[PDB]
Amino acid sequence: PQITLWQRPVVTIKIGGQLMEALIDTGADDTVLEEMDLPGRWKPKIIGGIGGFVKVRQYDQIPIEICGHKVIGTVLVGPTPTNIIGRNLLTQIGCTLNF
Amino acid sequence: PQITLWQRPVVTIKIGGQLMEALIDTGADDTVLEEMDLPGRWKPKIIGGIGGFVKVRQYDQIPIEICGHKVIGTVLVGPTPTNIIGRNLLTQIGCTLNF
Ligand SMILES: C[C@H]1CC[C@@H](O)[C@H]1NC(=O)[C@H](Cc1ccccc1)C[C@H](O)CN1CCN(C(=O)c2cnc(N3CCN(C)CC3)c(Cl)n2)C[C@H]1C(=O)NC(C)(C)C
Repeated sequence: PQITLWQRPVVTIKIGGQLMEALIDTGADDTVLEEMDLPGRWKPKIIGGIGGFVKVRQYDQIPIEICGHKVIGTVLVGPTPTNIIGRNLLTQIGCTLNF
Repeated sequence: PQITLWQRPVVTIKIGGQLMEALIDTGADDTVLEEMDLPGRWKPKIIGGIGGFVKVRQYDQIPIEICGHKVIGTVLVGPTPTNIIGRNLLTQIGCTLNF
């Protein structure tokens, strides 16, 4: 689908048997979701953003369905204001920027 | 053009008569740039990133040339690790996401 930027590009993702909305973020190198427990085990990781660093739980090889497309990748869990879908998963669904 | 997300989506912007590299960020509602003074007058503003809140200088009605296209909008200046073009100016160049 073609999504415009007049609004925040928010899609629906399925991860862990539950549906939740996430923002499409071309500026994020990784996918950081809001603090929760995913089926698997993590490692500690520190990510840098605008105005600080945050400590997040890194869950590897997690299966996530982004808008129909089944995808697998690393997802970080932490105190983020919004669920973010970064480049690592966006490349897997074939997402491009056009102008 | 059609830009893929394997690499970071960085383009060239001319702002204030000088050209510099920036990152296309669909998650950033606003456009934030690394500290410098632009030909205009600013007012204070506090925006929040994933790490926390930060203080920036809000400059209104500044003209930018995102690779050919000439646009007009609000640019923020602050301690950001990289120059980012948010949705406020991306809509003006006709930027969309497609997968
Ligand atoms: C994601 C990390 C993974 C690894 C790195 O890639 C990494 N990078 C990033 O974080 C990049 C920047 C970067 C680039 C290169 C290197 C380091 C950093 C920014 C990110 O794309 C977007 N980020 C998403 C979450 N988010 C919100 O949803 C949000 C929205 N609105 C809020 N509110 C609430 C209602 N209020 C009325 C108003 C303020 C609040 Cl608090 N928060 C803030 C937003 C952001 O930064 N937006 C701007 C306008 C402030 C700039």
